[PDB]
Amino acid sequence: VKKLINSQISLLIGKGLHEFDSLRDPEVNDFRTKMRQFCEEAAAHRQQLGWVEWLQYSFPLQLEPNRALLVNVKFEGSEESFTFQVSTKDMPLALMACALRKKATVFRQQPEEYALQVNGRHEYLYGNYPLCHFQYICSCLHSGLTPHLTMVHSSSILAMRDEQSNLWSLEQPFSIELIEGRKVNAMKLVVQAGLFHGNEMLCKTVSSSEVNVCSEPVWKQRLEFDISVCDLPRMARLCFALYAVVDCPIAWANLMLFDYKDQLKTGERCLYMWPSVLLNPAGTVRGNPNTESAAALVIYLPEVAPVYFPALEKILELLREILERELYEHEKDLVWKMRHEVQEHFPEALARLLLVTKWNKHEDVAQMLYLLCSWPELPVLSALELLDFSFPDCYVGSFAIKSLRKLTDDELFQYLLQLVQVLKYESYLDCELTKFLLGRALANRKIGHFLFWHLRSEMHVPSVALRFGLIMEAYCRGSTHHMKVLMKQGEALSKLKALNDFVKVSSQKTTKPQTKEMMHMCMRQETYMEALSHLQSPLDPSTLLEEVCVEQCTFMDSKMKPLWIMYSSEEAGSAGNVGIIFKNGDDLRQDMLTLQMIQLMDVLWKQEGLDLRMTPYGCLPTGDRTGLIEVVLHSDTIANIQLNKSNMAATAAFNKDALLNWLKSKNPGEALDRAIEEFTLSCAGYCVATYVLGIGDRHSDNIMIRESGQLFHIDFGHFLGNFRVPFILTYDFVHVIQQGKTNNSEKFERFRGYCERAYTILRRHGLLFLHLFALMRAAGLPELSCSKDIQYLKDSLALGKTEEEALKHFRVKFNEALRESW
Ligand SMILES: Cc1ccccc1-n1c(Cn2cnc3c(N)ncnc32)nc2cccc(C)c2c1=O
Repeated sequence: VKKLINSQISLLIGKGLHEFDSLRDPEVNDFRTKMRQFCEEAAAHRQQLGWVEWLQYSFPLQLEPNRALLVNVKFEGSEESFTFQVSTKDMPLALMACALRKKATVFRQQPEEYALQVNGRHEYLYGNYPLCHFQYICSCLHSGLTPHLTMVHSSSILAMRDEQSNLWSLEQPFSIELIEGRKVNAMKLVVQAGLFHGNEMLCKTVSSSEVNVCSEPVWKQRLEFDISVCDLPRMARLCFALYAVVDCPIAWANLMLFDYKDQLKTGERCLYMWPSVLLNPAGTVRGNPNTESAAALVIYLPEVAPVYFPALEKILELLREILERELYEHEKDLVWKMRHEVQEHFPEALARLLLVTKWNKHEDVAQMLYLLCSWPELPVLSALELLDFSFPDCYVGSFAIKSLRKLTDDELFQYLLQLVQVLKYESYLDCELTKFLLGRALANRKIGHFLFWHLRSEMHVPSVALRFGLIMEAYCRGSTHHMKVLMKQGEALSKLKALNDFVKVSSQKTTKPQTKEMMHMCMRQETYMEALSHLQSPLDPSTLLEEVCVEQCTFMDSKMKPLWIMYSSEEAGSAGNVGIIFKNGDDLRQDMLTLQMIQLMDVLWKQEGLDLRMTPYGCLPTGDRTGLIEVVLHSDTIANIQLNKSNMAATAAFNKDALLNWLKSKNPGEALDRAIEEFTLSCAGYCVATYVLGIGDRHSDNIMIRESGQLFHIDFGHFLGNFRVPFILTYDFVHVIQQGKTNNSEKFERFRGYCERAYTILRRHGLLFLHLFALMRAAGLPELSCSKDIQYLKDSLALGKTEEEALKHFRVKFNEALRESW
């Protein structure tokens, strides 16, 4: 059985576990055994949870960041139901009390013994929360749909739980010998080497002598650094670049000077080099796995004496306010001078003090660290800044994790993408962040779900495959059941890839109806019907994908030929009707980031009572240029609508009326007012989001509208002004906001108010977007490469201004945009 699990994991993670063994690496081995131990103890804890705690683990509450309403309620084992009237103020308990008295009366004759499932979804209502605090009940209001709920007993919940069972002495200057290498080029070769602590060099870089491109190179040269060996901090990182010169970069390679066991490295090392984009401090500290083809540099670390980094107990043994809200040297001197005053009176300015300490002097690092061990815990926002590559010391990293533990699950979920990216920064396999992520994943199935997929989606990238593979393995040890749920998802995705490939080939040799009918026959094979049906959605594990509806599946006969895959569920009713888009050929990372940031804006806006009626649909990279997009049904593109086709109800005298006619046709009579407002609200949201993010190239083809009037955006390709993008007001949208009229300053200025409110709210969390984007630099995204991209966000949110000035500025941008509209 242990054999079966091992092969299932291998298949799941896309890496054979045998590959871990073959490395004969003590660090990997230690990583695997400790992290197995921890994950198994988590599983143990879980299988004895109380039933409400179980639900909390498996179906975490979906909450929003008097009024009468109707709700249909039924019981698990019978199709008879009752439509109640309740208040949006009532708790689930009262609703459950109603349903039980109703059951008692029909059957002719304890609320606490139950939870309420949302029909056909893995979503549950429970706890002391008025129904409208639940996303599901609150959402049902706006659509006007009747909530459909199922009473589920504690014995039924516990059956689910049950079924899911499993030193200071050395003063001589640092030096290495560069022995030789084995590369390819056109000219002389040179090797540049530097020691770094984060972004900052600990001393000047040092270089080789020029040697001809012929070789198989041989250097035999000693490179000595302007830094004392006793001054090397724990996280010292030695960085190499190899290049050609008459500047023609070839390869790079980094290593920690200390290994994972606190020992200073000696003696000889062969460095399998990564092919180039000169010095790459942020690049991984492990060698290129393609040892067959990679360039390799052999160096010698000198046996300075075993010398371990000194322990904490030995470490522990050893005018201002103005600037404190980039700094000159004297200014730096004052911050350091007043470090105690920083701890006592400005604890949230920790990062700035860290950025002034001389990490290249051990006495000073000791002074800094001594204060850090007594330092008060910081707000979440501050902890996120401290995960930046600028702060590699694992005492700081420990400190940061420590302050990060107060993240709610919802917040953790919100920042998860970024935290995963920071793993790529890690100096060693076993690290606090990994342990933290795994623990939270093991405690929350939703967290566990997305952590899995964030890692899986990168297994094709050699610099991270080892790390991410080891983490996924450990997770699987902690949940055998969830592993099988995820295999089912990976099996569906393998089949979608094969189906997409077929469609791509077929569509070149034949017409769209011809390929569609062929697609359907492919899908109706037993192997496909089975693999594609009865799974949890990768986009949202609480959405169940029941029977694939073949007749409604199709593809876009253009570009990457993405697939449109529909599902239905009797048990979920109208809510069981959901679709996914499978796409293979495009990097989906940028789309996901963009959509998560828009979703963040919506959260922050809602936290201040502003609902801009946004459409935060799922987008999830799953593999090499592969992932899923959540279908928003009942929506069309502006371009399609603007095609202004005759023989329809939207057909107009003038093209500018097309969009309003379509809205009218979807929202008869009294419904029209509301659709126009939904349009106005979402328009303001998306106009502010795309402006703040620098998302240009917006046109009728990549904007959609729902039949409610909610506007939204698709196919994000370019952000942060990678084509300074102006604020955009489109005539046709302005035309709808103004209810069809040539002038309607009342409606248009209400619309301006929305934009201004949305914009000023985002400014107040300006720092949150900055720390998040900063962490994202670890992704490798080409439009998120350097300072210039971060700076885009500063200029968009006008952070260095008072709210008064920034608003003034935003207004000219807005006014300039109304001018551009005809
Ligand atoms: C639904 C639609 C209307 C007008 C123009 C394009 C599309 N559309 C779209 C537009 N679109 C992009 N993201 C969307 C999304 N998340 N929900 C609904 N439509 C979306 N996407 C497709 C993806 C795969 C396969 C197909 C056939 C489509 C597709 O037809």
